[PDB]
Amino acid sequence: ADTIVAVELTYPNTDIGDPSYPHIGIDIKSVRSKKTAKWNMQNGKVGTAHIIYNSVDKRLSAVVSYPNADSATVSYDVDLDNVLPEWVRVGLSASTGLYKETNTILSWSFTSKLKETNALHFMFNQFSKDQKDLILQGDATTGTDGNLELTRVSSNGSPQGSSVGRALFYAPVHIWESASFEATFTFLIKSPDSHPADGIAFFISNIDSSIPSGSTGRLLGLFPDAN
Amino acid sequence: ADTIVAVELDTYPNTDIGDPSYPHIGIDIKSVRSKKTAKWNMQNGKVGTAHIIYNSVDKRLSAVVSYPNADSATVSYDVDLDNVLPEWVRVGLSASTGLYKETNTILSWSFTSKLKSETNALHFMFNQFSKDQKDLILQGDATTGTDGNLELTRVSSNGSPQGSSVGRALFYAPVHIWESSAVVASFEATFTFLIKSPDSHPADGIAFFISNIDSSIPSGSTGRLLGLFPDAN
Ligand SMILES: Cn1cc(CO[C@H]2O[C@H](CO)[C@@H](O)[C@H](O)[C@@H]2O)nn1
Ligand SMILES: [Ca+2]
Ligand SMILES: [Ca+2]
Ligand SMILES: [Mn+2]
Ligand SMILES: [Mn+2]
Repeated sequence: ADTIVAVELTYPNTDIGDPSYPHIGIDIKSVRSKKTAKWNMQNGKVGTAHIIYNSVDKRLSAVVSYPNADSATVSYDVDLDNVLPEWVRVGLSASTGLYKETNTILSWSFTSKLKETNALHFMFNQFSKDQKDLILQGDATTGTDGNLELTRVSSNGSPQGSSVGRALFYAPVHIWESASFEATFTFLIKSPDSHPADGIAFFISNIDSSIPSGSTGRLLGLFPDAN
Repeated sequence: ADTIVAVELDTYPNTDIGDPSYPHIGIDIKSVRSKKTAKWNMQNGKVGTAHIIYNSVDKRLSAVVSYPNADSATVSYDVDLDNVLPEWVRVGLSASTGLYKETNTILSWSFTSKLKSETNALHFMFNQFSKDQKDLILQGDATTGTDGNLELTRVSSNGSPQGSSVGRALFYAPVHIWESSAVVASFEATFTFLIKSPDSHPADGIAFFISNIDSSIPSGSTGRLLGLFPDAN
């Protein structure tokens, strides 16, 4: 199977370890986050996510926030060095199940540095209908109002259940030789209920990664099961 | 045929096809016959630096080649990439040898593109090349890793260059160079190179190029063709 490392953001699946509230988390080869923190989600408002990892501290951190609101942050010690392969791909993933929400990405940026220093950086502030430097998987689409819609949305912007989609940057990224990065994304999660599902995530995986069979809902397009 | 826009650093004068009587720098728009050239005082065995810039405002392509202490050689040309190239392209480096040869070693390479349609950007920096550089598409005789360098054309087990060779390296991801409702980018490329020919006669040159995403070495583009063009039209 695939090797995944992710920062996840919406629906509590307590039977699989989640806490009773919306949670922010760090996933290392399992959907059962190694660490989490309370995320006071705001339906229909634009959020920001910041992820950073430095090879010095060997620590992955994430912060999510809304204008004039307190942010949530989670940190976790881990040597990517021993978890992921040398080359990887970076992407955004999201899903819905019985419940849903829009999983709109308004922007996405990324920087990798491997110190003769080698680097990669990309900035997406608008998304085009034919974004060739993105690899869309599943239900993801680009174009609508220049946004990236990870899961299925209707003509009127109404979301749909049982949907899963990812978007991976076309070029592979070198993250280790024996190595820092930063990621940022702006999102819009919106639901007509008051129990959105299932969340969004930034992830790093093997270059050939793809959505696992059946990974909608709680599995967030990332994991084949819940172990 | 592929669509190419390139900046060449030509060590071999091919008089019968427009090369001036000396090593030179040139800008190539869909043909190996440069729209504009400038004399280049190539210094054999010395590390050079090439800088290529393009801005949407001027819509002017420029290039400067240099070495330490010596004076630079520069060339410019006005062109609308929105008119010449497809909207998504791939960027790369290409080189070749023919009856005469030279090493075409790349020590470093970086690229930056900006598209204010506010901006979408792409930047890459290669200060060393690994033996299995997955973010690069190698074509032809091109290899990476040896000395942490990129060798565009074939080099023998003892630091010697082979003739009739050709190779290219392309960045894996496609690059958006024009939107239509946004004439940018807006790009800049830099590479560092080492061309040495144990012969008093080096050939054929190195080039930075932009092409259709599926571009590939045209069969027979050795020598004067620099790995870019299929003929000399
Ligand atoms: C005990 N229990 C069972 C369910 C069924 O939930 C569906 O809807 C959820 C939110 O869409 C998904 O997390 C889940 O994977 C599944 O698809 N909810 N609570
Ligand atoms: Ca959950
Ligand atoms: Ca020539
Ligand atoms: Mn969770
Ligand atoms: Mn020439």
